[PDB]
Amino acid sequence: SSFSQHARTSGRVAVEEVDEEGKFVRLRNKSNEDQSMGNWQIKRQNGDDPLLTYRFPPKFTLKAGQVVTIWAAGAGATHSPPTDLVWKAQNTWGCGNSLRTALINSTGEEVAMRKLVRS
DNA sequence: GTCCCCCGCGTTTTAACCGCCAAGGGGATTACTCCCTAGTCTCCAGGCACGTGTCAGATATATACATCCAGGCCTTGTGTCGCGAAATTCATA
Repeated sequence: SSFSQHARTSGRVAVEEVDEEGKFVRLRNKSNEDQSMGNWQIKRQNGDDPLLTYRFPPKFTLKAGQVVTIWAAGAGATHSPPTDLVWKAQNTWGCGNSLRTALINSTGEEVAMRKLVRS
């Protein structure tokens, strides 16, 4: 796939899938309990590109075993909570050989991260 | 990676203990008595040895009841394409 994926998780939510073209960001709650992700921050790093910061609404909770996918403006997807959300303020999550998607909670702590590395 | 929670250290508490006091409870000892049972015999019947009958579970089968599985059925997201609504560009009165 030419993009190595590094998965690390210390909480309940893991970064399930990252789009190489930056169309969407997919996270998974692999525990057996619902995770409240109110005002959690998603920071996307594309190599040396400036950070794109996405902020969730003040009250948001992902049910256990459910999938929420954050789509970009250029993707053309339709938001449908609690499973589908679209970030119209950003045309695309970006591209590059070093794509890093870090999930930041409301306390500014990194609990999940997945990095796409291409030789 | 997360986090929290003993660890080490400094400050307050406070009783551990060595010492001194006394009582006395009873443990140990001794003299006294008393009686319980091993020992002896006598006698006898109760549990072992043996044998035998016969049914509880081994053996076997057939059956009603709990489980995996899917097909049918209803509600919902997809696709479509002719035409309204907007602009456009120019012929011409």
